[PDB]
Amino acid sequence: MAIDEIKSRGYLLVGLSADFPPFEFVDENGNIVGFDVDLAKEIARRLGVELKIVDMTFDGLIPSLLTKKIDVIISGMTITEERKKVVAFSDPYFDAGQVIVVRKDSDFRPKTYEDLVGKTVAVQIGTTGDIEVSKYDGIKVVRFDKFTDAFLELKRGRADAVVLDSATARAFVAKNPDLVISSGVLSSEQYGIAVRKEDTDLLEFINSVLRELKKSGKYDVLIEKWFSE
Ligand SMILES: NC(=[NH2+])NCCC[C@H](N)C(=O)O
Repeated sequence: MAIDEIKSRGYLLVGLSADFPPFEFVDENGNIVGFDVDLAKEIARRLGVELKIVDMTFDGLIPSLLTKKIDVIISGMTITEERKKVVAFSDPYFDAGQVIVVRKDSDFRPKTYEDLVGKTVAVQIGTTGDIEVSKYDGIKVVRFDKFTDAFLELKRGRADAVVLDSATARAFVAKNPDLVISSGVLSSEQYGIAVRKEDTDLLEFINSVLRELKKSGKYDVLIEKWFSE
């Protein structure tokens, strides 16, 4: 069983892409930290095992999970019907939606995806933001592995906008006063922890930890920890 494999090796293998503050990011000490890293530590601790974070490209997470290189994905991942075809998700643990970020020193203030037609828009490959902008034939989409590359591209004027999730948009804009979020929230997404569909033992265990975190007040402590910059 899944729990048995974890306990046999002595550590939980968690996949994520650490370019997504405040969920998983590289801090001033060069350490991977964040809200999701803390969720990962709670799950591992409650299993009686150590934690191993496996950092990788975002679009590699699902295939890493299906190919059994990781036990679980905790990486700011939106629950979607398409992804539910191939993995299972925990109870939702956060709400977000896509927003559009542009340079402040420009007249351009897009409010919808249709406002991006005729523009060049940077996205992280494989995300819900990529999926949505990709629907609009007149958007010139530039896809990146890391949001740090997408913001560099935006800041230097090579792209007109970046489309990404609300909370991480706000985290990036807080550090970049040359940027602004021009749109409201364009989707209604929830984050989930992804596990293989056959690993219902692990899934149930993760749901129990989530429910306990909320009941105990520790979830609100974690929110305060990561959303009070
Ligand atoms: N750690 C990350 N880069 N996460 C990107 C998540 C973006 C979006 N919520 C999605 O599931 O597509």
